[PDB]
Amino acid sequence: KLHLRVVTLIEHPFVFTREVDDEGLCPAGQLCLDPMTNDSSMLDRLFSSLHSSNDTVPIKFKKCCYGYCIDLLEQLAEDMNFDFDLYIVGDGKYGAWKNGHWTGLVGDLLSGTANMAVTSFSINTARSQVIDFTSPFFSTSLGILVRTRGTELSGIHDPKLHHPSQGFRFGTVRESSAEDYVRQSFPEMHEYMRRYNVPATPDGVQYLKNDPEKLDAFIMDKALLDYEVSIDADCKLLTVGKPFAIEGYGIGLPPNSPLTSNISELISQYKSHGFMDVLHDKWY
Ligand SMILES: [Br-]
Ligand SMILES: [Cl-]
Ligand SMILES: [Cl-]
Ligand SMILES: [Cl-]
Repeated sequence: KLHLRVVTLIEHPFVFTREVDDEGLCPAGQLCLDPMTNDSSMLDRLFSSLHSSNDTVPIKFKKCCYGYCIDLLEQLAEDMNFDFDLYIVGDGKYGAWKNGHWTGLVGDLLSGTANMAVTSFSINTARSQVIDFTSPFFSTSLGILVRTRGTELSGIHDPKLHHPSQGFRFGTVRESSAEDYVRQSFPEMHEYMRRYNVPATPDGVQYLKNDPEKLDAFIMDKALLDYEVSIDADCKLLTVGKPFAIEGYGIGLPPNSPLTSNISELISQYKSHGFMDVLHDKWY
């Protein structure tokens, strides 16, 4: 029985968090930590405490994690016969190459702080050079969220994005695969966006959707934007334009991990036996 430390990132509907219940448990999820650290020794120490009868973990660090990726992770743990500790990535980022290192989930895999990363994690070329990805369990285009009767765009090649009018505000999530795509394909656009990019997907959605409006368009994974559109009560949001930058979501492991093939096998079986469809129906 292997024991894996798993890093995740809260992104609806793939992973959500809520507080633990009265008896310190998670009847409909998995106990996780939200410790704001990338120090492997601190995590060891915290999970050691969490498992003991002398649990002195600050409550501010304890959460219940639930969602599509947590259901996936539980099934993998049962089929591969491993148990796991689960924590939320300290910097809240998926990961990018910045100032000579990798940040976010990619960084924790490369430092050995996490054994595996499970969330809506995009497989792209740059990350593929440094970490392993399993077979994908989901696929998504990038998308562009706007208000109804608001900004209209043809897709990522719209001149409004490339020769922006004064005060036209559009951004993406910092240190995501969407930022890496814009940075590598449209350097001048990437520069323009810097002042408008946001730390996390919910921030971009809030800035576009809520008043006072802070963004005119928000670019991020279409699967995530479509979820927000589907729960839009006032039906005042939409996604626009042609597809672009289609990527799979995969589980991340260190390069050349011996676990990758076994997890890929299971993901492929889950897909071919309708489990992905069940998870999609459950969470979307
Ligand atoms: Br729960
Ligand atoms: Cl897929
Ligand atoms: Cl209307
Ligand atoms: Cl940030």
